[PDB]
Amino acid sequence: SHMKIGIIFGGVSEEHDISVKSAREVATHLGTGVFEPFYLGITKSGAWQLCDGPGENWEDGNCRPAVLSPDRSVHGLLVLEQGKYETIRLDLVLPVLHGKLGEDGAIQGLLELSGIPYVGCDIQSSALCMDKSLTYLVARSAGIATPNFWTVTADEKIPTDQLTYPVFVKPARSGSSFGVSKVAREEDLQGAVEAAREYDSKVLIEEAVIGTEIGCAVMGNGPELITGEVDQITLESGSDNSAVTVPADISTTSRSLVQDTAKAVYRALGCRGLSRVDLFLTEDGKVVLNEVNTFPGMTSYSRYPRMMTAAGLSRADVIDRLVSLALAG
Amino acid sequence: SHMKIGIIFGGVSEEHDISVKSAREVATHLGTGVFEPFYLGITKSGAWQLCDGPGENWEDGNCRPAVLSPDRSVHGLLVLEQGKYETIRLDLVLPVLHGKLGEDGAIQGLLELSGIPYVGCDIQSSALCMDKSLTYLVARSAGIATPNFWTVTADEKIPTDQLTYPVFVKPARSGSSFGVSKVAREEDLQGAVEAAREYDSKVLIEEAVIGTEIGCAVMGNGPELITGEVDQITLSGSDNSAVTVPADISTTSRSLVQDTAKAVYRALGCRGLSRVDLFLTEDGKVVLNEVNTFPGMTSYSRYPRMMTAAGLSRADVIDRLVSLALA
Ligand SMILES: Nc1ncnc2c1ncn2[C@@H]1O[C@H](COP(=O)(O)OP(=O)(O)OP(=O)(O)O)[C@@H](O)[C@H]1O
Ligand SMILES: Nc1ncnc2c1ncn2[C@@H]1O[C@H](COP(=O)(O)OP(=O)(O)OP(=O)(O)O)[C@@H](O)[C@H]1O
Ligand SMILES: [Mg+2]
Ligand SMILES: [Mg+2]
Ligand SMILES: [Mg+2]
Ligand SMILES: [Mg+2]
Repeated sequence: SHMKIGIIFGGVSEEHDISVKSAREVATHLGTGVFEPFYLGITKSGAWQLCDGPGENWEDGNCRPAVLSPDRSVHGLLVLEQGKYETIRLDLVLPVLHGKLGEDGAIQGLLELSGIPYVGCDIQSSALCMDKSLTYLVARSAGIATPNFWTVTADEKIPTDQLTYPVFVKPARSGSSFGVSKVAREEDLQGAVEAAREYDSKVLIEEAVIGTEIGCAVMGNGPELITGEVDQITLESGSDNSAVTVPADISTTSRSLVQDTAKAVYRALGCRGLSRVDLFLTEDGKVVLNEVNTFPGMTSYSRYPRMMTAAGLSRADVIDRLVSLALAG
Repeated sequence: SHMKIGIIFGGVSEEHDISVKSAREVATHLGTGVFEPFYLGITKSGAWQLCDGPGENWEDGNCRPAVLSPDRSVHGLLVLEQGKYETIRLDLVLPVLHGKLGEDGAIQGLLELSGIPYVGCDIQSSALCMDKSLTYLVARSAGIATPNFWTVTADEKIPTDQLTYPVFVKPARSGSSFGVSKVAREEDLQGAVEAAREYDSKVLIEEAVIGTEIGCAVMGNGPELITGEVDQITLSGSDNSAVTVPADISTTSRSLVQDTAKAVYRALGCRGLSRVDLFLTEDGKVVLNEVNTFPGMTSYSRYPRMMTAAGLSRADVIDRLVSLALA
């Protein structure tokens, strides 16, 4: 038998396009005798189709309508062709989705309704990590540092009185740097909030961290975790598209700290399967949390892969391991 | 035209039976002129069926298999009969599910995908309220009092040294009192925890709060919220308990109960509705119990009782929740 694996991609998200790239990379790294892939692509209009494989513009490729069903008796997909339907039972879903509705908890809700095993984090962990201000809330409770931040929903005024520049303004729930601006003067503040609301009605205001931006790639369920090599940001497209150095030029102590911290958060946040912890390392040598990326970019240029690979885990290894982790109980 | 409102009930949850009762109540109260309902029962085994309506063993009568589709082009149901299928567009979904898969973000997950509007709390607040320990995390930040709690997952050893008795052991994510115990002695502790793991691998341990058990029903989107009369558990879970409405408390205790309940709903980003359970210590202070995101709606339920006391008919409550979904 092969394992029929469901590979979802695309999605009604600002990161749709990256998603396609990540799914395209996945597809080239599932070896021959093991998987029988089903490429479920969600269009930017939220339409579901089963296609020949991710890439562009696969919508214009051979495409059958179909959906992941929430019915357990199906434990898979319905294929919808002109009034007639078929059912394909999957063994496992791999949700290669970034951003809104993908790392939100949205698809992890439909999945849990399916009872089908899946890769990556929970509804909970996904919710906690997409709202950066809940992540900070959790990280603090585990004794982990975080920016100093304020939160502003549609109904609240911005607390300018209280602010010390420079400042980072961001949607509370976005990624790949959509909506993020760096304000330095009061007057440039309202516009920044505005831009950020194009992406979330709830807006985050952060007091700027000084330090090097470090990134750690985590894998595992529960307590048993491994990390990749620690990366470092060197020298509008978000971090994942940034020039990095691997491994980061930092103390061996610094490195373990960075890693232990990443795992400590991953654990506190209840993460599962994988995540990419983003961190700050100040000159005093102390560590601050940025973000927890629960289903990080997996593109040929993405950070997490680069990080696992440098630690001796091939892309096919990572997928192998994520797969077994998803079926782990 | 009537309003196509899909009414989902049942669910693969310990609270299945209570959801069917809640659906049966709602069903009596959507009057003849406005709604054209669609009763989507999810069986105890997780099968999805369109039936004649909630209650008894609905699973016995006339159910056609169908699912709510995550596909935005459909904006409703697909009906699966004989290898053939039809699509029914929905204006709105009312998810009358309680507990696991119904208050924990799973159903809203499918919903959020589908683009259809829906009654009640979103994925993020549903999750934050399902896990009682997360609820406390949030509440404390909002400057609201909670119990002294500890948490234990299968890997971790319960911290016997820290604890003080009495103490309460409970699934971190459950309701209707499934798996809740009041442990007396260290000896009886391990048994409870196993009791509660019948329901959730992460277990929650609380130091016992002392005071009147006070309930508050909330309604609204954003900051513009209203409340029912405050209820009090006259001294098989909470919802089924002997209660008194309104609670026999000071006018100021009352203003503070509502104010507190509303502030928590705000802080947790609740929407549509929620029932907030509280503790009123003899000192006049208030400590959080639980936020129930889509509480019992049965004839004997607390939320309904609280709202009709404030002059909102069960029909009035359905009507409001709906517009609130479409706002
Ligand atoms: N508080 C802060 N202090 C210093 N720099 C910040 C702060 N917040 C954001 N930044 C900077 O701007 C970027 C903001 O992206 P952040 O990770 O916060 O949100 P994001 O949308 O998840 O972006 P990404 O997914 O690409 O990491 C960071 O990479 C960092 O360069
Ligand atoms: N820390 C505590 N101190 C005192 N009593 C508690 C404590 N925790 C729980 N209880 C009591 O035991 C029951 C626990 O129910 P709790 O709200 O904790 O979980 P639940 O399963 O959601 O119950 P329900 O949804 O029916 O309210 C409550 O009725 C309350 O009386
Ligand atoms: Mg991100
Ligand atoms: Mg980042
Ligand atoms: Mg409950
Ligand atoms: Mg309660």
